Amino acid sequence: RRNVLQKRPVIVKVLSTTKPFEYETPEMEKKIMFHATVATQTQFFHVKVLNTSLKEKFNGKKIIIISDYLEYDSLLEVNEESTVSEAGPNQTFEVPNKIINRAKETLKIDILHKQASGNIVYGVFMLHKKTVNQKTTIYEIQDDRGKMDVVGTGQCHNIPCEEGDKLQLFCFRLRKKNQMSKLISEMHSFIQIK
Ligand SMILES: [Br-]
Ligand SMILES: [K+]
Ligand SMILES: [K+]
Ligand SMILES: [K+]
Ligand SMILES: [K+]
Ligand SMILES: [K+]
Ligand SMILES: [K+]
Repeated sequence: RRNVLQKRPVIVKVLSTTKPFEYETPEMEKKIMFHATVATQTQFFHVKVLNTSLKEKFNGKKIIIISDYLEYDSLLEVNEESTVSEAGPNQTFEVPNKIINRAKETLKIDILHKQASGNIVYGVFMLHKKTVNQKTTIYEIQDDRGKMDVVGTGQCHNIPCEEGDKLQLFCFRLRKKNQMSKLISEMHSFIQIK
């Protein structure tokens, strides 16, 4: 149910948030969002927060209840139609450290080269080389097992960084270049220099 608001509340610890950033809609309009990573006692979720008025609810000082969110791309979208509120005195919990650690893992690039087209990728990767073009930036990212291209457009075009900088990627689309994988920026994608 791609476009159906999920009523089933999800009750989560906020593990991390990004700064707010500007993103370009398909029609080239500018909107504001931030990314979040949240966890239950048994799983973690990446969360697109398109309603930046919620930033303080995601400050990670409190367990929160999210309802009327969208579910797709294995992630949660919290938008202007969503509700977020602090969990009650009886609804609080701690997240097992195994989940917190799993949430922050990055796949090796040889694994990404064998991954199916259409998957979503979040991860921290070292920059080998950057080429800025008219509307695209090719960020060549590398680990000890491989190298792959990151195609940045819109808010992901022409981000300042140097060889050896760690790029934190949010919500990239894996696509195939003749059996090699590439990571393609989409409307809600983000690059943070780490
Ligand atoms: Br609240
Ligand atoms: K800022
Ligand atoms: K920005
Ligand atoms: K985050
Ligand atoms: K507990
Ligand atoms: K552990
Ligand atoms: K898109």
